[PDB]
Amino acid sequence: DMYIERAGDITWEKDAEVTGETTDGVYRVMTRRLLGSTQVGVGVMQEGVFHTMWHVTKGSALRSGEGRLDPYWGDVKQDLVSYCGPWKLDAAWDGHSEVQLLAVPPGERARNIQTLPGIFKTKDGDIGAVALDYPAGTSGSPILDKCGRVIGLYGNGVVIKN
Repeated sequence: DMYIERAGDITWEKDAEVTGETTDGVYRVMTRRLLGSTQVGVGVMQEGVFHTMWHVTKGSALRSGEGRLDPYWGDVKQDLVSYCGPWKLDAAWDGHSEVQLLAVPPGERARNIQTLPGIFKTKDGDIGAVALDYPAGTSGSPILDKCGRVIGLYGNGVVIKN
């Protein structure tokens, strides 16, 4: 049994540290156990679509409150998966501005932390990388631009579109 729990709003924080319910927000991705529950990752609900990374769910369905969310699109190479709707997160990183990682670590409250991604060279091209370390289960945490928009997901890199 995998389920999601809302953890807060997607907002850029001005006083941040510097270095089937489908309500918009950031959600913990949880799997129930006989003894307890475990946070397997994080995801973003936006425009009635839930967005998380493939390694977190592997296309498994998600129960949101009473209702159920079914997978719609997925790609293992990209490590992404969307539920009941196609991918809605289209914003991109300018390639030079500081971003905010909205980290939602297991067992801890959500927090924002500003940082400047490094640009990592790849055969596909330049990419942004948030050089921060958070526990297992923080994957899927949203990366925000100054306007509160999701430009990427923690652990996956950030696309540049200047």
